[PDB]
Amino acid sequence: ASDVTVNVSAEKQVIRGFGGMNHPAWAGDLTAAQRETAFGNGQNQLGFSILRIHVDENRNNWYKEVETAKSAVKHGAIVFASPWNPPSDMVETFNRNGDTSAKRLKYNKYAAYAQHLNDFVTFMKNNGVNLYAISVQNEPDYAHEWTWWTPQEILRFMRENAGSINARVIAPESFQYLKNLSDPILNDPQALANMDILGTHLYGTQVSQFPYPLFKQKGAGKDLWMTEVYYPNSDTNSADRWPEALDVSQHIHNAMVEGDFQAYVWWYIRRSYGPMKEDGTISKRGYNMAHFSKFVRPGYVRIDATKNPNANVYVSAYKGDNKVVIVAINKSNTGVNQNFVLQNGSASNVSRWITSSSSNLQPGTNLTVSGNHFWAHLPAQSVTTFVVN
Ligand SMILES: O=C(O)[C@H]1O[C@H](O)[C@H](O)[C@@H](O)[C@@H]1O
Ligand SMILES: N[C@H](Cc1c[nH]c[nH+]1)C(=O)O
Repeated sequence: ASDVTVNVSAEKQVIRGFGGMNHPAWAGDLTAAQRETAFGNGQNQLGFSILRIHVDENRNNWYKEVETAKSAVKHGAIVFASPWNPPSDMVETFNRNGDTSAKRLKYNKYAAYAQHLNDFVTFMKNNGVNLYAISVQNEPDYAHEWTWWTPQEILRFMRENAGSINARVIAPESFQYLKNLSDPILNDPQALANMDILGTHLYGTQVSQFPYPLFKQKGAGKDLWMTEVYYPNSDTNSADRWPEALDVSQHIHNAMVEGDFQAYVWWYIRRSYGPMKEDGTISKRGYNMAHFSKFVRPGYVRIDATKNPNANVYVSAYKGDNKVVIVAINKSNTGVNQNFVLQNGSASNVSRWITSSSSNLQPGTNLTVSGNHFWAHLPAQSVTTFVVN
């Protein structure tokens, strides 16, 4: 096999959190019990530390977001918001390559759109939810069923109107991390100054497209968030399939390590293909997320670790709060013995949780670190989260 070397001193991105979407209008609100399951970090709870909500088109609907958002804040979660459409009175039809049903924001309602976003921020404040951030537009480059924005229109808004929104601003939320939508923001000093978080989705995105050299070059002091996805699919009642659900944790691993993302946010929280089943229990996909969310808390910084030490073995590591967390995924049908070497860190005890066939985030045997390393076995088709004290 191999060593896995974990360098406690080689710091990467600061983690903001993991979570999912709540959408009362389309999916139905979480119940009081489901809120606890979603945002508490006790036994059989997801420990989600981010909640995404939508900015409704009609401002009389806004009240519907309050209850679940207050519950998230109550649990320590940050809340952010994404809009699908501006209010109808701000929307026009136009000719987007032959298509004439296509909708966009009216060139004279940009200021009015910003004010609508600001008013939503103020509304949530008054109901006791300090929004961490707000998005310009969800998926402006795949808006068949909502509102299109071109790179240049996005640019104009970012230069001109984003500065007026009294919160952190997320842009542009491309459906597939298409760099063309985000490149103009990065190359423009004024629009860049009004961007606080570069947000993206990863639908159809290949792992070779996860990295972003231009962001590394220009995005100093800016966050990078993965604001929506489901993976590997939305097949009905798929959320317990094993070993398929193990793809979720592999996906998060890739976003963390290849994409350097600071937030990872699933689509609908409760859903037959989601982290939480319609009966209110955590699915195998949910336990794959929990292997991060419950242990990599906000403020933790990713650290360097041998990322692929064996065929089908994937490792990422994080530190925070006198702990080092290691997430080790085995996608093979062979159990592997792994030696974990800790550089620049003293440690004694290691606890662990395993998800595998017939076990959900279930405690394994404690291990001892002696001479800066410890051996541990990674079962076939499993994800283990180690916590090093
Ligand atoms: O992880 C496990 O269960 C076991 O496998 C490792 O290979 C290690 O050598 C053992 O000491 C440990 O108890
Ligand atoms: N508490 C810090 C790291 C941290 C954890 N959570 C936020 N910050 C430390 O290790 O001293």
